[PDB]
Amino acid sequence: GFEDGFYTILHLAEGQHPNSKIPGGMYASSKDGKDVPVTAEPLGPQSKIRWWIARDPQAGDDMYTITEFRIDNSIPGQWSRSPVETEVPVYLYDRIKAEETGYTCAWRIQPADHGADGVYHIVGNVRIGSTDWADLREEYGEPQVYMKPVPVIPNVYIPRWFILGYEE
Repeated sequence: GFEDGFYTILHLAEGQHPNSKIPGGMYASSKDGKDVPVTAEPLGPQSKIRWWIARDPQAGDDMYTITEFRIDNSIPGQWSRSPVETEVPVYLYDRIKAEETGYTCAWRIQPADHGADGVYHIVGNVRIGSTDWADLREEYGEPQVYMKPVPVIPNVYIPRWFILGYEE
């Protein structure tokens, strides 16, 4: 499946062209740091929008971790969420914080029912009749990655992202 690597993760609104030229694309970002929700920002010389995504075999089949890039000597945080609640933020937690809170850091990264290459859903909790999908909302005047519950029925737009690796 999905290859381990160093990626950018671009939020895609319905109808948005992944390769679009109009500015404004918002990428998931670690700029707010550990212990708070993951936010988003556009391209810039001081952006923090690269993530190391790797398979985590111990978490199960097809599961991955999504870990921030750092240049210091601290343990990097990872996308983390409640394994029971929906409509909650995705937090950037290191493993000791994730263990303390009981949060899960395991994600599925599944290609959209035929959408373009690079277009994926980032899947959280799956329940009968409703699955949580990572998406972007505005909270307190700022972008925030969070878990949106959406039933998998015809015509509804399931949240997705354009995930591009380091090399073309």
